[PDB]
Amino acid sequence: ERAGPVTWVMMIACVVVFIAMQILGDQEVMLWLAWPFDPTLKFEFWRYFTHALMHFSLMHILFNLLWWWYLGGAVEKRLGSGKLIVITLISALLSGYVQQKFSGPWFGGLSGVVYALMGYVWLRGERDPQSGIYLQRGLIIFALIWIVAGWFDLFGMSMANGAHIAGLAVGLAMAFVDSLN
Ligand SMILES: CCCCCCCCCO[C@@H]1O[C@H](CO)[C@@H](O)[C@H](O)[C@H]1O
Ligand SMILES: CCCCCCCCCO[C@@H]1O[C@H](CO)[C@@H](O)[C@H](O)[C@H]1O
Repeated sequence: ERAGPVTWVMMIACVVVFIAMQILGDQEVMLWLAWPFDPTLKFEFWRYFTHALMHFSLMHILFNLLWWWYLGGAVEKRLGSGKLIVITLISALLSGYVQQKFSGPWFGGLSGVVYALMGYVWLRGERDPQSGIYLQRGLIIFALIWIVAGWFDLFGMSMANGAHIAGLAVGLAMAFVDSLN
């Protein structure tokens, strides 16, 4: 069993963008992919999403993609590519929105999407075991350690706590809806 198409293409894209950032510099890439940072860019619609593709350190991309691979992979395999697409688009938009509102447009990465996937997978498993989707006890512990790392600035993730809460809320809400149905 291997990662599905959405899980795989997201990982490829983040690596390619990370390479571009090392070659050209972070700023050069942000100029093109960042959330709109000037009114002249407000209708460059890719920017409301592409911020999620940028990472700012090895640790940032490593841990984001490990969680994405594991949690996104599981969602895609058990629940379908469509499910993963929607969790990803909604969490990237809302977490990105909240991030720019409080801290400005210069940010990036998949950490908001990961918070959504953590909340989704955990809650789905706690409310609906028969779904086949759940967050293993042991992995709950390491998810919490990753969360704490970002929460208390022990580990730089680009995004702020409120933005991460927004991502988490999306995952929890979708898991809640899916557990009812
Ligand atoms: C602390 C970092 C978070 C924990 C990282 C655990 C990663 C486990 C990934 O396993 C892989 O998942 C793929 C997608 O589901 C499967 O296709 C594949 O068969 C399986 O080998
Ligand atoms: C700093 C990184 C620490 C990561 C150390 C390895 C963690 C072990 C997790 O194993 C993974 O558990 C999943 C749930 O059972 C399986 O789906 C998957 O196949 C398996 O690979």
